[PDB]
Amino acid sequence: PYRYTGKLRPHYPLMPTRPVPSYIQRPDYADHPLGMSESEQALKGTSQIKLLSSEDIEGMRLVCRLAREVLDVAAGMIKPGVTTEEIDHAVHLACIARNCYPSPLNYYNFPKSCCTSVNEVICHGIPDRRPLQEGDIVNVDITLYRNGYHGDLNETFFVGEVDDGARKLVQTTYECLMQAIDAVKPGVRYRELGNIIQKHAQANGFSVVRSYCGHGIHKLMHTAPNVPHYAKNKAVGVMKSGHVFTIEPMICEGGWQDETWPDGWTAVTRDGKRSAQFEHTLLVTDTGCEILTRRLDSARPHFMS
Ligand SMILES: CO[C@@H]1C(=O)CC[C@@](C)(O)[C@@]1(O)[C@@]1(C)O[C@@H]1CC=C(C)C
Ligand SMILES: [Co+2]
Ligand SMILES: [Co+2]
Ligand SMILES: [Co+2]
Ligand SMILES: [K+]
Repeated sequence: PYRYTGKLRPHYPLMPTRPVPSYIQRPDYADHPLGMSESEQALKGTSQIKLLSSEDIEGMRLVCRLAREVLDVAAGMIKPGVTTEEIDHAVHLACIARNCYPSPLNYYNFPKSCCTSVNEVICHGIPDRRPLQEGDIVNVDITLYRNGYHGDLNETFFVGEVDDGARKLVQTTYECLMQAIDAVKPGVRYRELGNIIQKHAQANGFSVVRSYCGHGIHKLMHTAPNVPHYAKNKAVGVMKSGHVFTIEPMICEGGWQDETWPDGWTAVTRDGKRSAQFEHTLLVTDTGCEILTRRLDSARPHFMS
């Protein structure tokens, strides 16, 4: 019998799977019975990092801007009483309204159109019938697919008033991300970002999840490079102009250890304490990076409003 690590439980049944009208272009895994991607299988095992063409950069700018618009739709719905399923429904419609496919939907049979990660959920939480509670923290992770390209971002949000521990965890996590982004430029080793993130997390009494990493993204949802967020990692590769990847630190109040729910997706702290995450998709430029998933109409993430 599965022993839950914290207070959270899945709230079933799920509403029937939401359809995407056929005029929306679909990634290859959308119609695979196990949600496997033939294009991913063909590239599996590569450590070759794509140098994006100008056409690819235009494709990544567009899908990442639309992904930010969809996260912003989700951010507007965060309040006590709203279920994660209701947020996912709004996200699904917002994706379709922008002629995008919701990348998570049927990815290895993932059942929903975004990931909603409350409290002790590290990542990949499945939207369900649980209403958000005053005091919760919730990550919404949006991945969209447009014209052959995926874009990926996430923010952690407060549900009503939260305690000082929630404030410190979310603020430190956001700082970890911005300190890592600020280091991105040609010639920096991908393994260096984890030293920066862990140094800031540890300084604030938090741990860094080891089982999940930032990743290459463009024609595949994940590919080279692998970008760990913890110190002294063995990530292979050196940043060059035209590289596109995510940085998405998952930081925990307690220990770093994770386990998975019987659903096969929900990653939780083994100790049941809270975890927060922020994510941007980055394009390395000749001298810095472009934050493809940046908020355009505000300097700050939603939790600071
Ligand atoms: C590199 O992996 C990724 C990782 O470590 C960070 C967290 C995820 C969710 O992005 C990841 O786990 C993905 C890409 O494998 C997961 C499949 C994606 C969805 C939306 C279900
Ligand atoms: Co993501
Ligand atoms: Co990601
Ligand atoms: Co995969
Ligand atoms: K969380």
